[PDB]
Amino acid sequence: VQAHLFVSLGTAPAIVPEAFLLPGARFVSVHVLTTERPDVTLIREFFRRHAPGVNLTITRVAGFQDLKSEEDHFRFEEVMFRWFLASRTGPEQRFVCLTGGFKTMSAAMQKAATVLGAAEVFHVLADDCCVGPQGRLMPPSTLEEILWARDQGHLHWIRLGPERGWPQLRRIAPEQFPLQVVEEKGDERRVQAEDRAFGTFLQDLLQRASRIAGAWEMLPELPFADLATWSEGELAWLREPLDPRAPADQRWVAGLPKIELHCHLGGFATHGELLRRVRNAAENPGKLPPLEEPRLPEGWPLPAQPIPLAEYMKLGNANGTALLRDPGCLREQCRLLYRHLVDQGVCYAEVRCSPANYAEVRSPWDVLADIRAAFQECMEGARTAPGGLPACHVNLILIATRRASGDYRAAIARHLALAVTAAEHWRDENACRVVGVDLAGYEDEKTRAHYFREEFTAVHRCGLAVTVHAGENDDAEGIWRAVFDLNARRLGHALSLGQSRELLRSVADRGIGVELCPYANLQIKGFRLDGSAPGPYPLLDYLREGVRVTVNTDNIGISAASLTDNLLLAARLCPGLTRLDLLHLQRHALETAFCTATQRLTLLRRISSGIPRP
Amino acid sequence: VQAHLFVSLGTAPAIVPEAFLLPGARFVSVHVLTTERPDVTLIREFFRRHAPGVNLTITRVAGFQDLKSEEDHFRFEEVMFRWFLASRTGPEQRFVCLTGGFKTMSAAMQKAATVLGAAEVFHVLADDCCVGPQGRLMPPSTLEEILWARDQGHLHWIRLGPERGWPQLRRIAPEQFPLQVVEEKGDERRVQAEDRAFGTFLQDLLQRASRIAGAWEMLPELPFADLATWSEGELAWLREPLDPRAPADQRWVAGLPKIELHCHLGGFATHGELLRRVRNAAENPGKLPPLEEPRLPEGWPLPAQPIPLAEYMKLGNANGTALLRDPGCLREQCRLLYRHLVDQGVCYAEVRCSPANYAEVRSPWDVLADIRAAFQECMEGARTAPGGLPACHVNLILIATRRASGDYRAAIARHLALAVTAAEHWRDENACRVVGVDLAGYEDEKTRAHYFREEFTAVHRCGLAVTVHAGENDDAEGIWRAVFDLNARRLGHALSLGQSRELLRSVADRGIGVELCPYANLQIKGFRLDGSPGPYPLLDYLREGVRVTVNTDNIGISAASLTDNLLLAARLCPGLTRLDLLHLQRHALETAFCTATQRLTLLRRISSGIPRP
Repeated sequence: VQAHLFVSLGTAPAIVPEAFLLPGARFVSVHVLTTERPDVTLIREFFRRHAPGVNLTITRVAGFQDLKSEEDHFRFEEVMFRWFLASRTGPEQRFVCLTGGFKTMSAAMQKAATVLGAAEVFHVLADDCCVGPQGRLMPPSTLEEILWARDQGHLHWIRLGPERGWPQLRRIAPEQFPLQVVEEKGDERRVQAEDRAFGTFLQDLLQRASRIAGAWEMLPELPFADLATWSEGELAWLREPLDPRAPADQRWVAGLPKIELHCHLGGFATHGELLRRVRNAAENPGKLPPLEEPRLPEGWPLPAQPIPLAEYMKLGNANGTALLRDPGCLREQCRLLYRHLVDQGVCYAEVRCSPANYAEVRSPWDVLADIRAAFQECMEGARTAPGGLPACHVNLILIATRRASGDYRAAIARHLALAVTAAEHWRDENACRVVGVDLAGYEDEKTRAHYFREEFTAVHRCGLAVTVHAGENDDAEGIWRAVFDLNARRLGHALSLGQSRELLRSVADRGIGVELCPYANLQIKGFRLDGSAPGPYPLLDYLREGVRVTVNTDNIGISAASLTDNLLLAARLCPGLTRLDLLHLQRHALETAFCTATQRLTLLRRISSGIPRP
Repeated sequence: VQAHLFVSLGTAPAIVPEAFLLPGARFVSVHVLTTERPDVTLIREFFRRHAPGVNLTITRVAGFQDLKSEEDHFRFEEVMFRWFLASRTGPEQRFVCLTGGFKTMSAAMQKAATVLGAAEVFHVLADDCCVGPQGRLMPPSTLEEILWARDQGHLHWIRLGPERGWPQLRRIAPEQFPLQVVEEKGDERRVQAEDRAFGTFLQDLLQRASRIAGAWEMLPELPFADLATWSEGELAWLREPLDPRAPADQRWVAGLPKIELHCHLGGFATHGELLRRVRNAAENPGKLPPLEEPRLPEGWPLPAQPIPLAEYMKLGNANGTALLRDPGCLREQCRLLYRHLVDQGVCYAEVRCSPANYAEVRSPWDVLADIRAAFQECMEGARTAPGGLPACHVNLILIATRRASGDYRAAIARHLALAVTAAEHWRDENACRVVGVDLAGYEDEKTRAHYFREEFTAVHRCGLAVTVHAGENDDAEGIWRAVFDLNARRLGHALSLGQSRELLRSVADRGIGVELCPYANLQIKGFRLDGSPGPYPLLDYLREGVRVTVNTDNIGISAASLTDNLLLAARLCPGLTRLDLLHLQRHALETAFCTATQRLTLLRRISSGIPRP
C-alpha cells in the first residue's frame, strides 16, 4: 500500500501541500521537479512541519526557464519519463497529480499515465479555500489557511479514472534508460538527459504495429512471444554472431533459464571437495573403499587427442557402484545434485539412473523409493515463488543395467517391470515420477530388443516414453528401426545424419528430437575447434534443416563442465552461431520434453518472462 | 478526406481563431461546445472573419458558469461525450485540440480523444505573437496581428499525434444516445442531457476488461508472435465469446487466412449453375448422361433429423464417376475448384482424389497426369504477389477406390504402386506433387484385410505420409492399432476419444492431428445446436491440448464453405472465443504435410495477414 506520490510543481507552490492532503492515501514518498526559477524555502518550511518523516525528492533539470520551444517539449518528456523510470516502484503504486506546472503543458503527465500504468489521477480544486488578504483564494502565508480550508471543506480533490498502461512497457527497468545527476544538494538534485532513446522506442512500437515491411521478416519467426516487445537496437544485437570470449556475453548465458534432458546421477561428484563431502555422510564408515582419485589427461577440459570410451568410463571410478551402496551417500549425492542444478538456473531436469546397480543387500525398489523420497523432499523444501511452484521440477528416467552376465531377457524384463509398477504407483502430477525408459545397447540387444517388438508394446499402453541412445557405429538401419519399430521419441547423440537425405527428411518431418553434448563429443570422438579425420560439428546444419536439436551436460563430474560452458563451447565449435539460435535451442528442448500440457504451458510462461535484456 | 473538426471551448474567444490556424489542414466543419458565459459576439465576428466558409455550430449547455463542483465534471463529460456521439463523423476524420479552457475539461476531452479515438491532437502556442500594449503577448484585435505574425512566423502549433480508440466504441450511433436541444440559435446551439448512461457503459467496459485481463499470461502464450503488438482493447476483444450472428464477426472470419486439409474433388459442383458450367465443356456431348438433379431433404443446410451415410452419398449422383470420365469435364472441375479456393482465402490445400474411378479406356496414370497438369497450369497462372509465389498451393492425396468387386488386394497394391511412382516422378518443391496416401475404408476393413503391417513399410522409406479415416463404430482398438502399427500422422473425424483417458493422453502427447467437419458431422450423426448424442467434442479437445482442425469435407453435397463451417462450429460449442480460431489455424499449420521451407513461408504469410478489428 506504499503510495509513492508524483507531483509536478509550477510557480504556485500550494499544490504540493494541498495535493498532499487526500482522503486516506498515506504517502511513503513524494517526488517533485521544477525549473531553476522557483524557490524551495517555503516548501522547506512546509516539510519541516508535521510531515518530516516522509522524504521530498525534488529533482531539477540541467537548465530551463520556460516551455515554449519544441525542443523544450521533447526534453521535458524525456526527462519526465526517466523520472518515472528512476522511481523504481510498482505500477499499482504510482499516483498522478493535478499536473499544474509552470505551463508544463499539463499533458505529458497524462501521456505518461496512459503509456505507463499508474493507480489514480486526482485534481485539486479551490472553492472558498484559503481566502487570502486580497480576497481571492491565495495560498496561505505558510500553512495556516491550509488548516482553515481543511476545517471547512469545499476545496476537495476531483479524482479521475485509473489507468493500466500499455502491455509492452508495463515491465521495464531503469538500467537500460538511466540518467546523469548534475549535482545533488541534500534532498534536492539536478540531473540531465542524454538522448531521446525512449521516444524513439515509443515511436518504433507505434510504427511496427502499422506496417509489415521491416517487422514482417523479423517478428513471425521469433522463438518466444515476449521478444516482440524489444527495441530495434536490441533486436539487432540478438542477430549478431556470439562471441564466446567476451566478458559480457558470458554473463548473459549465465542468467538464461535452461532445460536439461541428458544427465547421469552416477557421474556427478567424482573429484575434489564434493567427493570428500559425499564420503563424509556415509552411514557405515567402516566399509568405505580407499580414497584414490584417477589422474586426468593433459589439459582435461580440452584434450589435444581423443581418448576411447572405456578410458572415459574408467575416469570416474571413485564415485559410482563403489560408493552409492550406502543410503547416506545416495541421499547426500541427490541433495548436492539438486543444489547444483538450482544454482545453474535450470527449471526442469530429467535425471537418468539404474537402480539395479546400487543394490547388493536391498532390493531395487528400495533404492528407487529412497531416490524419489530425497528428490521430493528437496523439491518441497525449496518452493520458491513463481506462484508457489518448486524452483526446479525433477523427473526420472530408468536406463538399463551394466552387469550383463545373467540371462539378458531376465535383466530386460526386470528393468521394464520395475518401470511399469513405478509409473502406476506415483500418479500425482506435481511430484517426482518415472516418465520414460531407455533402451541403450546394440548387437546383443539388437538381436533381442528390435526383434521382440511385442516385448515393448506393454510400455506403450502404460503411458511411458522411449529414448534410444544411438552411440557407436551410428549406422542408418539402426536409426530406421528405432524410429519406426520401437516408436522412440528422442535420439541420443547420432552425429551422422547428413549422409542420408531420406533419413534426415523423415526425422525432421516426424518431429523426433536429437540430444547433443559438445564437451563429451569433443573429448571422445574428436572435432576441429575454432576456425581450423572428423568433419565440422553437425549443429548449424541440423538447426537450419529444421531438426529439433538440444544441448545437454551428459556427465558433469567426468567432463568437468556445466551447461553454460557447454553452450559456450558449442558456440566455439560452429562459427557463426547467434544468440537467437540459443533461444531456438531452448524452445526445441521445451517442445521435446516428456512433461504434460499444463507443465508445458507453465514452463513456457516461466521461460518467456525470464530472458535477460542486453 | 473530409475533415470534420472539433476545436475547443474557451472563456477567452481567441482559442477558436488560433486553433483554426493549422498548417496545411483544411476543415470542412467546425464544432464548438461551451458554457453560458462566453462572448458569442466574438465567434460571430469569426463567423465571417475567416471568409471562405465553414460551419460554426456553437453548442451550449442548458446551465453552467464555472467548473468548480464535482458533479460539474461529470455533467460536462457526459455533454461533450454525447456531442462527440451526435457528431456523426468517421473516426479518422475527427480532429482534437485542447489548447484552451480550464484544466478539468481539457483532461476530460483528451481522455475522450484517447478512449473514443481521434486522428490528430495539436496544441496552439504563441511565441512573440500579436504584441500589444505594454509588450503583452495577447490575441489580435480582430485578425490583423495574426496577419503580422504570419508575416513574421510567430505562431507555433505543437502536434502530438494520432489516436486509435477502443474497438467496441469505434463504431456507434447517436440514435441510442441522444441529447436534449434547448435551442439552436441558428449557427448557435443550446443543448442538455438526460442521464449519464454512456459514461456508465465506458466504466463497465473498462472494468470488465480489467477483470478479464488477470495475470499477464496472455502475452507469453499467444499463438502468433505478430499479435504481441496489439493494443489492450483489441486483446480484450480477442478474449470474449464469439457471436456467430453479428454482422461484424462474419467479415472478420471471412478475412482470415485459412488452411484446408480435408477436401474431395468428386463432390464439388453437384447442383445449380456450376453443374451446367461443367457439363458445357465436355469433349463428347453425345455421351453425357441426361441431367437429373437429386432432390435435397427439408432445410438441407440444417436438417431436423440425421440421415444415413448411404443417402448422403447418393445425394451427389450428378457429378461423380458419370461426368468425370471426359478430359474436358476434369479440367473444368479442377479449374473451378481452384478459383473457388482462391476466392475463399485459402493459402494451402490438399485435395484428395481417386484416379482409378475415372478411368475406363484411359489408364489411371493419364488421369493423374491430367489432374496434375491442370492444377499446375492454374497455379502458374495465379502467382499474384506473396513474394513472387503462387496465390494458393495445391498438393494431392490418393485415396482408395470404391469398387470392391475384384481382388481387393490387387486394388491396394495398384494404389500403393501408383502412389510411389507418382511420388518419385515429380520432385520439384514448388509444384503440385503427391504428398501422402489415405488407407481409408480401413484398408479394406479388418473383415477381409486387417493390417498388413509388413506391406506398409515401403511408403515410409519413400517419404509418404499416412492418413487413416475413422468411420463407423470407432473402437479404441482400431485407433491404437493405427497409431502404433501404421504410423499414421492424422486421424479422420474420430469424435469419440473422451471415453478413454489413456488414448487421449497418448494422442495429445505424440502430436497426431484430428480433423473435424461440423456440417457433415451434424447432418450424418446428429448433434444438439445452440445448447439444447452428447455435446460436440471440440472445446474439450482444445482444452486437453489435442491438435484439432476444421475442414469442409464435401463442398457440393453439404452446400457449405470453410467460413460457414467455422461459424457453425462456433454455434455448436458455446463459449468459443475468437482466440480459438487462431489456435485452430496454428494446429492446422503444424499438422500439414509440407516441407520446412514451405512451413516457414506459410507462417510468414499467415502471421502477417490477420485482420485487426
